[PDB]
Amino acid sequence: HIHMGSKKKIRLYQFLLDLLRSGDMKDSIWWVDKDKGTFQFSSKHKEALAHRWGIQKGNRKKMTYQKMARALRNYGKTGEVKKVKKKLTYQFSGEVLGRGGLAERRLPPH
Repeated sequence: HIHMGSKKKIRLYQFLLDLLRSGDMKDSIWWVDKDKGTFQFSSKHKEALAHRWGIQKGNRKKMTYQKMARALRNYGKTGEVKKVKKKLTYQFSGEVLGRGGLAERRLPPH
């Protein structure tokens, strides 16, 4: 939405870290712990956050909490975003906390 001067690529882990730092109010995702880098997802707003991204992507395809969770969990083996024993809590690695932006790299479908 809204025509842009240049094209950009983002993907799921980038969006949730960017969400807080965007200048929008941190209602859907908030910080647990500034040094640990645990972030807490708000229980009420899980569908709304996923729906906003889904309608940002387009009319045709839905995106929902499960669909996001299956994709989000899959980062854990690489270790960029790590799960906690509380499902709605993840913590983020040094590289993702340190640097934010855009990149293009190939990946298989989920």
